[PDB]
Amino acid sequence: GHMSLFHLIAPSGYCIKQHAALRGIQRLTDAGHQVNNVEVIARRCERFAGTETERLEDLNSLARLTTPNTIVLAVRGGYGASRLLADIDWQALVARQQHDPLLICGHSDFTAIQCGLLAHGNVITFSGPMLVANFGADELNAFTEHHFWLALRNETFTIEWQGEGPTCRAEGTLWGGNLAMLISLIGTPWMPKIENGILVLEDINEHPFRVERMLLQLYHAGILPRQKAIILGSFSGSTPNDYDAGYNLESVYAFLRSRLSIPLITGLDFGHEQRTVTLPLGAHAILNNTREGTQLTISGHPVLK
Amino acid sequence: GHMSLFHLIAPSGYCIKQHAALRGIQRLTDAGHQVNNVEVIARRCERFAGTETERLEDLNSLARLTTPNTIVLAVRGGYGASRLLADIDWQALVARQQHDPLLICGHSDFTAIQCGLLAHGNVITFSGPMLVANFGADELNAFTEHHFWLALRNETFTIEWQGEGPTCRAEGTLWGGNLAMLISLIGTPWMPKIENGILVLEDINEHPFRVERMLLQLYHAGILPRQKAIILGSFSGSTPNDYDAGYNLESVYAFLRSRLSIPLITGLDFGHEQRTVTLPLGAHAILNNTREGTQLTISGHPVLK
Ligand SMILES: [Mg+2]
Ligand SMILES: [Mg+2]
Repeated sequence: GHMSLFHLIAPSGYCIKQHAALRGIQRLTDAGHQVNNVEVIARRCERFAGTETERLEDLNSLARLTTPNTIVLAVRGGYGASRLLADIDWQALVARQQHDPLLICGHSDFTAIQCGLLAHGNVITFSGPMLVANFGADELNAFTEHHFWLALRNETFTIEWQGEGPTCRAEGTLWGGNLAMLISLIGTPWMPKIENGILVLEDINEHPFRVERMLLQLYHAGILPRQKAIILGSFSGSTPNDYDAGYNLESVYAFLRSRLSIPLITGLDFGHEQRTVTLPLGAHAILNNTREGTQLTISGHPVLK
Repeated sequence: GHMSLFHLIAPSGYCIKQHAALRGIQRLTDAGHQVNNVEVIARRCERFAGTETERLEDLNSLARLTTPNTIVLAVRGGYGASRLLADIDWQALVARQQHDPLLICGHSDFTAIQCGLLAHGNVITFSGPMLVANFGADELNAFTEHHFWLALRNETFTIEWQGEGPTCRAEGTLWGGNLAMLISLIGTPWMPKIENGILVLEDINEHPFRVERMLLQLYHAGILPRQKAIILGSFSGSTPNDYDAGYNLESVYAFLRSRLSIPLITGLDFGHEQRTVTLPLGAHAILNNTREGTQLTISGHPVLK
């Protein structure tokens, strides 16, 4: 059916949840997949998944990786990608992806690498599950599993959900990912300058006020109002404390909405929850929000042949 | 001696520590100071110190505030200044500060307003103590008290400390403040574009990896290497967790140092600890680090006559 090759990379934090990574590896292999580069799991340097040299070579070595239909799977997030950005051989990776592209998938910290690929070569990659959090969870979430294989196997596919926002249609380049990581790139060479897009954002363990602060920066930098639509994903561990006294994500949505002339849709399952979709960053998307529900139709990404 | 007028403003979070604000007011008044605009203490709207309208007018009303030698004192930080930035009458405030300037002092969230004043009119303001955290603490810290009145009363003054870094001399415009707030302005109209400066940074309850992430953005955006020197202040609530496995502020300093050709000095008491200096943002500074210690000589700011 869809037995595949996965190739691990670990540009970010040390894998503390050794149990969960080996559980993810075993689950993939029990399903008939094969996993290369399993040695990245053991690697450690302080809080990083190996030395600057080793994490860097995980990425730069992808230019020589030639097996057909290889899924490159980030192990986990944390911190560490930001240290690598200046030393990544962006041209060589962009060149590699022009023919028989690797199918590169991860989320969180990995956003920054995905962003730099976009900035340098419009190279499409997948914001979606990673080895430890998703494949290595106690149960593999079926929604996430479905949506991963849905994107990677179908040249055109549709996601749907009961989103909140105006009834609207919008079309443009799908981009975004982890909000904090996108913010961390403003002003740098790896910030994608995508206008007229569909920008999708999520985050984890950011209090609402921080989420607002970040969205407002994207607003004030002129990024939000240049898009066709904004979609908000999951904002995990973002419940009010006492001091908030009614201030919550709803307030954040209201505050940004009062400044935007373009639609903002919320409620997509995307980011760090056990339910996440897989979004090909740099692909084409058509957003349609009606009274019956929301759809996002995506095309242009590379798929398993 | 130096009995003065203070005028409160509250652009940020609701004052939950009512006890501490009234304690700060009482301490100032027991010393012979007078405090106006004491009604801002009661104000509340969700997590903010009043409605958008009310917090905004705290700032815009400063243009009509004409008493000689008025110290405008921010009550507290939190979140809220970012919501105001687009609606502040920057020109009117810049114009006000051209003659008989208000002496405006605060830290934390207030950084963003201080930044916008710099960006629009090179208007000097003071990164230093606020009503609740500093004047309203159980004891008024003598180091902080001394350094506050030191800056406000002396046209030229010198701070000294046992800083760590290369032996060096550097000269240029003093700028910076709260690191997270400075980051939140990158790409926006309120980011100061100060080259050849002395950039001083601090923060609170940011883990080291976040501190690094922010410093690296300032590095990758081209801001750090355009300065003459970088000074790091207090980084409060920034001790490692278990996962860090040796990763700490020292690592952060090392990592940035390996990328910078300009000196980076650490160890200044500046920011959120009970000991903080008061730095006039936009003033002229001469940094001198020798084997005996570090000095920073500052001039050009407005003072009490
Ligand atoms: Mg709107
Ligand atoms: Mg250096």
